Amino acid sequence: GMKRLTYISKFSRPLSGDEIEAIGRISSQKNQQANVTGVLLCLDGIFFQILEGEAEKIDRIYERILADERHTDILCLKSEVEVQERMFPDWSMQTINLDENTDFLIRPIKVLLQTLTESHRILEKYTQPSIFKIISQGTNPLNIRPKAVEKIVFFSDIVSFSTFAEKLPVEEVVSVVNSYFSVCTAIITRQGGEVTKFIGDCVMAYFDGDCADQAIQASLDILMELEILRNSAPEGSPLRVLYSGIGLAKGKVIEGNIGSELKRDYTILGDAVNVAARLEALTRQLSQALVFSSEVKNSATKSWNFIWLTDSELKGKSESIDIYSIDNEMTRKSSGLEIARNIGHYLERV
Amino acid sequence: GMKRLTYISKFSRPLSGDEIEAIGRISSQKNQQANVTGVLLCLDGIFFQILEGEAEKIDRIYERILADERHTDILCLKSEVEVQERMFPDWSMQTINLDENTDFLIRPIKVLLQTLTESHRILEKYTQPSIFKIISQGTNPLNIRPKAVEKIVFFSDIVSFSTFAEKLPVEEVVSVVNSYFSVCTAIITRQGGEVTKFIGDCVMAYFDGDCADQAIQASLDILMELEILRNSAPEGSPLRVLYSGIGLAKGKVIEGNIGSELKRDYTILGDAVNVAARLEALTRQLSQALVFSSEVKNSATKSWNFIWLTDSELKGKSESIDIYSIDNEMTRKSSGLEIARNIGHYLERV
Ligand SMILES: [Ca+2]
Ligand SMILES: [Ca+2]
Ligand SMILES: [Ca+2]
Ligand SMILES: [Ca+2]
Repeated sequence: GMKRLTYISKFSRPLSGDEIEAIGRISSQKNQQANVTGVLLCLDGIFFQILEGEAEKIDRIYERILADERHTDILCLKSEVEVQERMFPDWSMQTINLDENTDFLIRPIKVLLQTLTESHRILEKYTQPSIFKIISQGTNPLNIRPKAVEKIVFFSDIVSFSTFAEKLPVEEVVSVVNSYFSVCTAIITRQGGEVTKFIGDCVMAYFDGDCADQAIQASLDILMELEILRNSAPEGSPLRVLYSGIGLAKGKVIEGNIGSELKRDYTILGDAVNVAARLEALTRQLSQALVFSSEVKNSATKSWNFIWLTDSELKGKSESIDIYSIDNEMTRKSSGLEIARNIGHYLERV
Repeated sequence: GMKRLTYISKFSRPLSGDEIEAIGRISSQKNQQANVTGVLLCLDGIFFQILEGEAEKIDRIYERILADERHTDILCLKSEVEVQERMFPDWSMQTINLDENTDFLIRPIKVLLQTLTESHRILEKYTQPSIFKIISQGTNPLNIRPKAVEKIVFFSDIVSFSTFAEKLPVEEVVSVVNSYFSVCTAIITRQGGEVTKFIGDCVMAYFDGDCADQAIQASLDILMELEILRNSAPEGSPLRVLYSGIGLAKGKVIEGNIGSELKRDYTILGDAVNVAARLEALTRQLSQALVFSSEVKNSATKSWNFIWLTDSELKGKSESIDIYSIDNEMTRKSSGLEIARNIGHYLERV
């Protein structure tokens, strides 16, 4: 089957018109040998490209394009499969430098192209990268049919977050929560999970149902990085009292086109509110930064140093489930209200 | 100051080239009298327009444009204020029909324009309309500086939602939650609130801190509409046992550029998880579909038929706060586990 990809990217360093022209001419030479066609346009440090050809050949080229150091922030806008005919059959690669174009009608089109692209980049920061993953795979996220899938669900939150808001100027609270969300998001993504939303100071994330080992490793890595962050912050920095609790459970999530037609999403976990609230109660109650359910513990395959802590209920059922953690130096902590009082005393004096 | 707006819209019915041409020529005549300039382009049932001129005159015209029946789904991509010079000084309105354009270089630009617009429309369904409101006001949402603002916070959820997932095929669960999210979102928006996110089956929304009357009215209207929905559904429909609980509180939210640089948002309510969980516990415990805190009750100005129900704690503080509802026929209900067992019995038999 024929495939056609459309993407936009950004110059990761200044490029001259001659340098853009050579990319186009060399792209033409290579695509001709691959029986691939398309068009490359540049405008004010933005690349736009459409590539079409045999799916296997398209992916090889796009893999190479992704790796090219000369541009960054590569976003696939559209991925067509089973394409019946080419849009650009005589263009192995046609290059159109819009900066140099001065045609009468193209001038307002350039302004609109630029504006649509900048707008699109704004929106990209405010949507989940999993919708773009669906898009890069050749499927409209609005067309996903409903599916029940078991996931590992990750909930973390900030210990005594209300103390920050009460004791610090608002710009500094934002700075702390951003440092927290950044640490969590980078590690979860590194470990193959995906952040689905922030609920206040709570980070909610999914791992595949068979990836409990990765969810546990992500949790430990987050705790390790927050300890390093606390230790290494400037004197008097609020980050010195940034602590997290983390809870893991398994949940039956539903994938689909979900929402209000006004607002949509790709996933729903029923009673996420209550699982998060119950996990937060356990991390506070147990003086344990990481807690997870029996289902998570027994889905893991690696030889984690598991420790049984208590029974709780997470789902609002009457089923009493075993709560576990990892026993290592990091999780071997003493208290509770002492943590709360410590944070407030410290933040009062900075 | 000069203002420049850029927007895209959709034909709400087929329009010929002659009809598009007349719009352009009449727009030119009117804009010349207003000392307004810009460009109008059409492509495959999409309008693009840039308008520039004196801010007061621009808004008058754009108000009229918004009301024009001949297009729909009008989205302002960019709003510039204090503009130093015009982009289109000699174009009172220049009209560019791209469907009819066959120029060699414009052909791939049209495909890219179309693809960027369709992509942008996808992303629009998966972002909050409050980011577009920020954009239409002339401010980059990534540039908002941190602010603490008191809001009325709305949390609703679906009674016994886990029973739906357990008893119905997944496509039918999605259908029910979508019907629920649609009812909530339309009424909250009608009442001047905004939905900020779905947390599982929980709808989270904000009203301005002085709009408690609107939040209460929205809650009552939702309950009224769900009763009508239950009564009027087809025989054996799952919607017959769709019930909601609703909780209102006041919260100190923080507006700003918040998130992970990967993922961003414009607002954070610390401990939203716990306020939602505690409000849900109260609607279950009180057999009352609507509960709200003393702060909400005393922020209201209208003469609601308030009834005191109980004390609870919502914030995780030690402060015991009065919980109120509205005493009318709709909220005068009997039970608890009876509601849970009813839903399951009904859904088992359809
Ligand atoms: Ca918290
Ligand atoms: Ca047990
Ligand atoms: Ca619920
Ligand atoms: Ca009391």
